[PDB]
Amino acid sequence: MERGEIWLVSLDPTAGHEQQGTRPVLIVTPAAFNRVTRLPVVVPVTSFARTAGFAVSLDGVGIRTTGVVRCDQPRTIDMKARGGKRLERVPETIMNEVLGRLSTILT
Amino acid sequence: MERGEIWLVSLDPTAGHEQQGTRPVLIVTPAAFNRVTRLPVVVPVTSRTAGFAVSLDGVGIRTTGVVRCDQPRTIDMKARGGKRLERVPETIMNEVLGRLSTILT
Repeated sequence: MERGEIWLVSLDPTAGHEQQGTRPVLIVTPAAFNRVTRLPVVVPVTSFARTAGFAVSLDGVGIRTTGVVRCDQPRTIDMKARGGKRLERVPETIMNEVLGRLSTILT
Repeated sequence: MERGEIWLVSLDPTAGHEQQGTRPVLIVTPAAFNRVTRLPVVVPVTSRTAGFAVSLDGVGIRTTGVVRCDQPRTIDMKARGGKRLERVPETIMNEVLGRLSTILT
């Protein structure tokens, strides 16, 4: 599993304001990391918006998944245990914008 | 809720190899972010620094073990009933950010 892939996966159960539901998530970590840990770091996709703050729009880039990437909510998940399913990849431009947002808070 | 604080909190329920239990976690995101979102990003503490694991030892921290810088998670600290324990020295926080940052390389 590569950085930049969108996977459909259940994030439940959750507490409080935590992002809920089965939804697309974007893989942040690279293949080697994902292979060794079996615990990729992902950010969730939620619902035609413009990029603003931690929310990066997926509109107009040629992919099937719609909405925005919530770069403020990274989570380490056991994709295999949760039964995630690979959907597609995002263009490197989107991935780099996401990495840029995460860089402001995880470094 | 500041970057560098260790809080004791229930992480459950989680799946598979994800960390579980009620354990110490280290807050990675800054106070303003934590206030606005109510959803700090934390890395868990589990029982020498090696790879993504940063040792808490030798620097006056009461919490023992290693910080798993490879396992960030966004949690609602308040909803889970987290309790603030202590704050790590900046040297430790800088080592943690150093390792954590590499997930973005």
